Formats: sequence, C-alpha cells, structure tokens
Amino acid sequence: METVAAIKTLIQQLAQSTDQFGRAEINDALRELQYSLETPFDTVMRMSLDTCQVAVARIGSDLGLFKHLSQCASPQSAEELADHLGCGRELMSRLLRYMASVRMVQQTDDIKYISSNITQTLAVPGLEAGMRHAFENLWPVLMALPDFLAERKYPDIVDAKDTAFQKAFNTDQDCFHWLATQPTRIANFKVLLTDERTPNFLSTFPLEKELGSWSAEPEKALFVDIGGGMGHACIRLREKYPNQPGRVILQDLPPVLQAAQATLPLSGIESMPHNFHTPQPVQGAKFYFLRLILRDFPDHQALEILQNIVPAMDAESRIVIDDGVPPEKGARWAETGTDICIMSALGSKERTQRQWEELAAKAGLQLQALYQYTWPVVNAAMVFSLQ
Amino acid sequence: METVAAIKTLIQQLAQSTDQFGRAEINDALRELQYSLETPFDTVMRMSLDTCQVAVARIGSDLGLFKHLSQCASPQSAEELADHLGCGRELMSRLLRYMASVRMVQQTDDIKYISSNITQTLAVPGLEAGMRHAFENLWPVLMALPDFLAERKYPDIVDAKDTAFQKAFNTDQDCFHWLATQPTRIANFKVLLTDERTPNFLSTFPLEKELGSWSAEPEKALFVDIGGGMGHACIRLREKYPNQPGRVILQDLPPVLQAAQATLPLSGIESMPHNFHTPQPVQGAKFYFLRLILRDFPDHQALEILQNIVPAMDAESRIVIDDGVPPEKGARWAETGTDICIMSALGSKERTQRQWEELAAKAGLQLQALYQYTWPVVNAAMVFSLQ
Ligand SMILES: C[S@@+](CC[C@H](N)C(=O)[O-])C[C@H]1O[C@@H](n2cnc3c(N)ncnc32)[C@H](O)[C@@H]1O
Ligand SMILES: C[S@@+](CC[C@H](N)C(=O)[O-])C[C@H]1O[C@@H](n2cnc3c(N)ncnc32)[C@H](O)[C@@H]1O
Ligand SMILES: C[C@@H]1CCC[C@H]2C=C[C@@H](C)[C@]3(C(=O)NC=C(c4ccccc4)C3=O)[C@@H]12
Ligand SMILES: C[C@@H]1CCC[C@H]2C=C[C@@H](C)[C@]3(C(=O)NC=C(c4ccccc4)C3=O)[C@@H]12
Repeated sequence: METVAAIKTLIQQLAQSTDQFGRAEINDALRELQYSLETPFDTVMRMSLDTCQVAVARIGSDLGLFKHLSQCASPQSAEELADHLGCGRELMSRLLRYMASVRMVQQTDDIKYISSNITQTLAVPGLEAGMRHAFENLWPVLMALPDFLAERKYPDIVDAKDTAFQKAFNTDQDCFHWLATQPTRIANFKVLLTDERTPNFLSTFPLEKELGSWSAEPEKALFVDIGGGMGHACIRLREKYPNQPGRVILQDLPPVLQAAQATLPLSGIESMPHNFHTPQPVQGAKFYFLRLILRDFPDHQALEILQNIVPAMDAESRIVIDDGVPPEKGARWAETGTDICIMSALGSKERTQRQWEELAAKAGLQLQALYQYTWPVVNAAMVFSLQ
Repeated sequence: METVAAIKTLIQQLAQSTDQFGRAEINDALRELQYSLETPFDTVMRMSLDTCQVAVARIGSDLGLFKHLSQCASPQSAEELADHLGCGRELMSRLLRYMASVRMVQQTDDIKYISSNITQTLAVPGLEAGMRHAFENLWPVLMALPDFLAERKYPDIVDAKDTAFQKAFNTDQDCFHWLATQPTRIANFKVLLTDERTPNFLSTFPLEKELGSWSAEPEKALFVDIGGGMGHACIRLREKYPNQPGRVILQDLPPVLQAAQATLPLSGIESMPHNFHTPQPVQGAKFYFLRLILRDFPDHQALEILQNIVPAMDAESRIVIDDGVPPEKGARWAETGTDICIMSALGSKERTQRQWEELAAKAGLQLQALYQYTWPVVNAAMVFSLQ
C-alpha cells in the first residue's frame, strides 16, 4: 500500500532526526503499537513463532552463514549458499525464507539473499556469542521455570542454589560453579566478555566533580575495576582522562586477566587477581567500580560483596555501582525481561533505585549521586559513600 | 517524548480507518521498521528476551491470572493479585512488571494492573490452549532442532518419524501417535479445536458458481468436512446457505466427534467417524473439504490422503484444500515461522500454489480455481477436480 510506505518514510525520517536514545524510544513505541493492533490470533501466533528466531539464528551461526554472507559483495542464491556451507538445498531455502521474513537476511527481487543490519550483527563474534548464550543457557532455564514454580507453589526466589537453573540442568551447583565444569559453554562465555557495550558511564559521569580535591599522592588508586572482565572500563577511563593521576587497577579472576592481556594497553592499567568475595586489598582508592556485577547476585550475596569493600574505604573513597536502575513504574521489556532471566538462572533481580539504596544502607553506604547514561532503559553510575 | 505519543496517536488513527487486512499490513511494517532501527545490541537483546513471553504466559495461565484479571472491573495491585491467586508477593510483582512491559497486562499510574487486549486474549480457552501448546510442544522441538541438524549434517527433512521431534521427546513415534499417549497434552489439544479462525473461506467462496447445475437428489453429499474438528466449516456453511440442499457431513475421529456434539446444531450436520488415512466412504460428494489438514503431513503422506479420496469422486466432485498458500517471494513471518515449526515437529512444510498443484497432480487432480480469503498472509480455498 501507499499508506504503509508513507508510514515507513515518516518513521525513518524521525529516527534519523534524533539520537540513539530517541530511536530506542521510537522502537519501544512501534512495539507497543504492534501489540495493541494485533488480533487475538495474531497475539498467540506471534508468541509462538518469535521463538524460532533464536533457534534459526543458532542454526545459521552453526553454519557460518551470517559471517559468510556479511563478506559477500553480490546477492547470493539459496543453492550457492547451501553448497558453500554444507547444508541441504531444501533446508537452506526454507531457513533463508524464514530469515528474510524477520529481516535476519534480506531477500532480493530475484530470490537471492544479501546481508541486512541483523546479518552483520550476528557476524560480530561478541554479539553472536550473546545469541548463542541465549539459546544454550537462557532457554533451558526459561523452559523449566513454569513447572519449577508450580512444584514449589510459587515462592519468592532468593537463593542462587534453589531456582529454575538447578531443575533445567539437573544439578545442585549454582550457575557460576556449574559453568566452570562445561568447556564449550566457557568458550562462548569468553567471547561474550569481548563485547563492549556503548555508550558507557563516562559519557555523563562528572569525574572531575566527583574527584573533588582527592589527592593521588603518594600512589593511591584512582579506579579499581572489581570484576572488570577485559578491562573495558579501565581502558575507556585512561582514554578519556589520560592526565588524571592515580592507579587504574583491573581486578578479576586469573583466567580472565590472562585473556585480557591480548587487548590491554602496554602500560597504565594494572592487573590484580582478586576474588571479590574476599576483602578488598586496595586501600583508600577514590573509586571502587562494580559494573553489572551486583545484578547477578541475590541481596544476601550482593551485600557480602559490598561489605568486603567497605573496610578499605577512606572518607573520600566511593563505591560506584554501574548497573540497571529500572523505574518503579513503566519499566521497559529490556529491564524486566532481564529480571525474569536472572531470577530463573541466578536467583537475583533487577533493582530500582530504592532497592539499591536499601541494599547499600545495610553495608553502611549512602547514595551521593546517580548519573544515568542510557535512555529509556536506565543504566546509571551510582556513587555511594560511607556513613 | 511528545514525539512517540504523536506517532502512536497517528498510527492508531490510520489503523482504525482500514480493515483487518490493512491493520495486518501496518503491523508487518511496524515490525520491519523495528528490526531495521534497532542497534546491534538491541537485536541480540530482543532475541534473548522475547522468549520470556511464552514462559511468562504459561505461568500466568497456570495461576489463572489472565482469566481472573479479565473479570475485574477495577485495577488490582500486585499484593492483592498475589493473595487471591496463591503466588508470592514479590514473584507476582516481578511477573506483572514484565507482563506490563509487553502489554500482557496494563499498568496504571498508581502501580496497579488491569486487563489489556492481550489479557483478554489469553483468557479465551482456545487461545490460551494455543499458547500452552507452543510452550509444551513447539519449543521443546525448536530447542532440539539446531543440534539435531548439526548431528545429521543438515539434511532435508521429509519424514515425520525422522525430525527434531524424536530427539526432543526421546521417542521413535511420530508426533501424532506420541500425542495420543499423553493425556495432559490431548486435553489441551482438545481445547485448541474450540477456537475458530476468522475470517473463513465462505467470505470469498462463490458456492453457487462452483455448484453450477449440481443436483443434490437422490441423497448426495454437498459437503464432506474431512478432519473437520468441531465442524466450524459445516456450521458456517449451514448458516450462510441454509436453503442449499445436500448432506453436510463432519468426518473426524470418534473422540473429537464426541466433543463436537456439544456445539453442533441438532440437525443439518451428520457426524461420521472416518480416518482420512483410509478410503473415503462418501461417494460422489460435491465438495471434499480439507482445511489445515495436508499442511501437517510430508508430501508422501499428504498424497495418500488425496489418493484415498480420488476413488470416490464423480466428474462433478471437487476436492477443496483450504490451507496456507505462501508466495514464492516476500513470504511473511507468520507463514514461514509455521513452516519451520511443522518441519521440526511433523516433517511437513508450507506449500506454495505451485507445490500444491505438483502434489495434487500426483493424485490425478487439476487446479480449477483459487479463492483467497486472508491477506497478506494467504489462506485460500483451492478447488481441484479429476483429470
Ligand atoms: C558481567 S561480567 C564482566 C562485566 C564487567 N564489569 C564490564 O562491565 O565490562 C562479570 C565479571 O565478574 C567476574 N567474576 C565472577 N566471579 C568473580 C569473583 N568471584 N571475583 C572476581 N571476579 C569475578 C567474571 O570473571 C566476569 O568478568
Ligand atoms: C487442524 S485440526 C482441525 C482442522 C479443521 N479442519 C478446521 O479447520 O477447523 C486437524 C483435525 O484432523 C483430525 N485428525 C487427525 N488425524 C486424523 C485422522 N487420521 N482421521 C480423521 N481425522 C483426523 C483431528 O481430530 C483434528 O480435528
Ligand atoms: C550477560 C547477558 C548478555 C546478553 C543477554 C542478557 C540477557 C539478560 C541476562 C539474562 C544477562 C545478564 O544481564 N546478566 C547475566 C546473565 C546470565 C544468564 C544466565 C546464565 C549466566 C548469565 C545474562 O544472560 C545478559
Ligand atoms: C495450531 C497452533 C495454534 C498455536 C500455535 C500456532 C503456531 C505454530 C503452528 C505450527 C501451529 C499451527 O499453525 N500448525 C501446527 C502446530 C503443531 C505443532 C506441533 C504439534 C502439533 C501441532 C501448531 O502449533 C499453530
């Protein structure tokens, strides 16, 4: 129709006329519109069929299809793709028709196939690893959650060793320990750590204001990245503030510090092995930084992580929690969906600002400031002090 | 933003100004815009989390939440919903926050919850049974499809007894035979038959023109509804053409014929047990009607169903296949997602018009006419004859 093409042109121009935050708001609006305009039968069909996207992406990842197509300068027919990748000719045709219909690939007028934005996305190793994670680790736990809750008469999950994960994988270990005994899952998890989210807290964090008159002399630590993974926060901080004095220290487990050496700068950033369930060794640091750490633990273990940092803090020291802060109402699907997944797999939860302050007050901490850096799904650097 | 409120208002106004087929066109466009405007991270996030909708709908169905909430005139808080339904208060709060973020319920400004269009949909018994089918039957099969295809080096699936269903449910039976041994699944499937798709083929089927000079005397059958389920097509046939003479015969297995006696009209429609894998007993009927039957069977088994009807046809007899007819290009997600699902669970496929004629030709049949009655996802009544 001419009406739908005018809608498309119009929303495209609006999207190009705003920033990434405006586009994310428009995308949420398009989603709400779809749900409001669908027939009752469309609703059931949508819930049933959108499940195929992860399964079909997983297949195409297994075949190298997205990485392959991303490197093609000319449209590819189904037959030449089936033959180059080792897939049955009829199976490939059907996968591609489904993929094109959800824009996983683009289909041409002569029934050939080029890459779309999603094809390029699924070719990026860190992002492909997120999709594979969702298939092999998230799906079994979501599949087990409804019968788990029914057998337990619908409890409030607060224990990482008593959730749907234990039923889904027939184990009594928590997810973290169980993952170490699985080599193929660790390999995908290692690639997941190389994906860097953008934007990051340094786009709005007023470091010079939060610094105040704090002195790095003699050799105090400016930034202690606790569970910092590949050290992306450390790297970005030195990049944005190359003249600010103080040690910048990456803290994680020895296996991931070794992997992080491939991409760390030759100097500037220290690598310090540390299990954050043990007392913090670095004393008097200005910023103790926890990005997407505490979300992965129930309140009682998340508190224990904080209590292990408190004894090392001066009056000028701050604990910076960089994590989701969903609002008390109007929370979006990306910050409530995650809440259901980590409940089912880790026994943890997303936390509103109020729940973050209540958790922190138990460790003797007080919220000094909150600096949001994504919208409309809230990620914020929360700055906590003592007293 | 004011911008997204204006987008919603405008697309709502457009959606009300058109028919259901126009609304479906707009919805597909909104989906395409959403996928094209998401960031790479959004894409992975969407694939990871849209899974939760099926799991959470299953939980709400288990608790009776959607049926209960559809009967409430005033908004309900999480605490009172949790108490009435026997669910943890915190668990219920997190379920409701997730559901509200995907319009499964509606959240109010005072953080209470009321029904949405989707809440009402999930309260309808046949549509709830469709969602429950997707959870317990479909996506175990989808969870098994990638490893199944990888182990088998990506074959063309053509056999109902050698597909992802056998690995998902650790059986050697095909899906239909296995289902008959599962009482809880059969019950849900029985409820699923109560849902009547709308619109139906009688909205565009020119009965009188196709009938022509056909004579019902002595006692020929006008309409034989093969695998007709609850008999919805028979009922709507008698409602729209009450004066048309000829028998109208509902053919199905005794279990569903028995369950269909509740909603069948007292007279007009005969109930005749018949297994469509055996020769057709009604001789010389005008219309042999197969709605959403042959889509569930691979080519060789679909052909046997037709080969069993051909020997009972007159020159005036027609076989009417009412089923999906996807296009050769530009097929929609609702007709390609079904294809992947039935491939994985039943070894069957969706069929273009060309594949339907190829299959019918092998039974001695010839396409006479094709009457679409849905758009843009195509369902049509295809009229076949001998020679
Ligand atoms: C979400 S991942 C990395 C997130 C990282 N802070 C970022 O935003 O870039 C969580 C990190 O915590 C680390 N981790 C898990 N358990 C730990 C422990 N007991 N001690 C220190 N680090 C741990 C993991 O190695 C992983 O790198
Ligand atoms: C798609 S469902 C019902 C479709 C129905 N024609 C409609 O559109 O309303 C398939 C139907 O075929 C019936 N069926 C399955 N196997 C059969 C068989 N071997 N013989 C006769 N009916 C069968 C089931 O009982 C079920 O009612
Ligand atoms: C990190 C990934 C990144 C891609 C997918 C995301 C989905 C939400 C949670 C599901 C995340 C999250 O936010 N935190 C940790 C878990 C997790 C879930 C199960 C097992 C192990 C970890 C997650 O997947 C998150
Ligand atoms: C009818 C249901 C109603 C709710 C879900 C729908 C989406 C997938 C299809 C595939 C449906 C469909 O349209 N056709 C056949 C199956 C099916 C799959 C496995 C076993 C038995 C049936 C389906 O669930 C369809």
